[PDB]
Amino acid sequence: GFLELERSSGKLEWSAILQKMASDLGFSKILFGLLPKDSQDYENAFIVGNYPAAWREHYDRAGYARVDPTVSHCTQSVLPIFWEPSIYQTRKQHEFFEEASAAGLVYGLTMPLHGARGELGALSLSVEAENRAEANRFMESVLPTLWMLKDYALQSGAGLAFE
Amino acid sequence: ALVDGFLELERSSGKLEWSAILQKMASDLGFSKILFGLLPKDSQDYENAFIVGNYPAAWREHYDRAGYARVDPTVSHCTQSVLPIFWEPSIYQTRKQHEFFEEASAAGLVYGLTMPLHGARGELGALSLSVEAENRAEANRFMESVLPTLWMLKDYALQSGAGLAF
Ligand SMILES: CCCCCCCCCC(=O)CC(=O)N[C@H]1CCOC1=O
Ligand SMILES: CCCCCCCCCC(=O)CC(=O)N[C@H]1CCOC1=O
Repeated sequence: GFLELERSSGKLEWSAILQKMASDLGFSKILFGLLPKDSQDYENAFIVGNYPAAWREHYDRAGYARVDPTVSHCTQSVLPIFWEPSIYQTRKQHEFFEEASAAGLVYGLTMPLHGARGELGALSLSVEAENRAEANRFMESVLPTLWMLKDYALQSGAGLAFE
Repeated sequence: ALVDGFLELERSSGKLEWSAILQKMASDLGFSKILFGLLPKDSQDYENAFIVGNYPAAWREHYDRAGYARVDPTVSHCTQSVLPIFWEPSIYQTRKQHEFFEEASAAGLVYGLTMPLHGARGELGALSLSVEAENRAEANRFMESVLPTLWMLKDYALQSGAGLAF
C-alpha cells in the first residue's frame, strides 16, 4: 500500500509508512521532497524522510538544492539519477559530494517527481553497502519496484502536501 | 531490452522511426495497439496534440473530430494522476462516456490501460496500450505480469518523446 499511505492520516504516519517501505525494500535513508507548481522555493519544500536532521539543516541553509546535481536532474528529466561520483561535476558539487558522503549519503539514487498538477519533486533513497558496486547491484535488482513506488509516493504525497 | 529500447529511441530520427521503435517495444512486451500522446505545458489543445502509434486511423480521426479527449475518462484521469487507469467498463460513467466505450470497443480498444505522462517541462500526455485477450480476466493477468516493465517504459517514452514532440 499505496493504500497504507492513502488511508494514513497526517505527515508523521505517511513519512513512517514511506520510510518502512523504503527500509523493507533495502534502503536505509529516504527523502521525499515536493514543491507546488511553478515554485522553486527548494529551501521551503515539503520534505519527508529520515536523512540526518543536521544534513537536512545544512543542505537548506547552504542552499544546496541549487548545487545538488540530483535536483537539477529532476528539473530536466523523469528518469532516475544514480549517485555516481561523476554526477558531481563542479567544484561546489565535489564539496557537496564529500559532505553528503559524510552524512552517509554516498550510495543511492533520486527518482524525479512530476505530479499531475505541476508538482516538482524528488524521491531519493540511499543504500548502505560495502561498495558502490554492491549498491548498484542492489539498486538494479529493485529498480522496477522503486519506479512504481516513486509515482505512488508522488500521487499520495501531493495530496497530503497540497490537496 | 527496455534500456536498449530507450537508447534506440534516442538514436532514432523523425517521428516515423521513433513511433516504429515504441510500437515494437510495446508489441514485444505483449500489447497490441498503442497511443503516445503529448501536449506542451499549459495546453489542452487535445485535438492537436503530438500523437504517435497504431490505433486505427478511422478511430483516431473520429476521436479528434468528436472531441473525445474531453469525454474520454482516461484523459481526464491523466490530468489528475500519475498512476495507471485500466480500461475497466466502470471508468465509463456518463452516457457520453458509455457511448464512447461502445465505439472504442468496436475499434478494438476493449482491454488496456493508460499511463499518464507528466514531463519535466510540464508536458501532459498519455501512453495508452491495448491488449488482445479472450476475456478481461486474461487481459488483467497479462497486464499485471508486465506492469513493472510498462511503468518504467512509460517514463523512458516520455523523456525521449518530449524531445521529439517539442
Ligand atoms: C526537485 C526539487 C525537490 C524539492 C527540493 C528538495 C531539496 C532536497 C533534495 C535532495 O536532498 C536530493 C537528494 O536526495 N540528494 C542527495 C544526493 C546525495 O546527498 C543528498 O542529499
Ligand atoms: C492526456 C492528454 C494527451 C494528449 C491528447 C491525446 C489524445 C488521445 C487520448 C487517447 O486516445 C486516450 C486513450 O487511449 N483512450 C482509449 C480508451 C479506450 O479507447 C481509447 O481510445
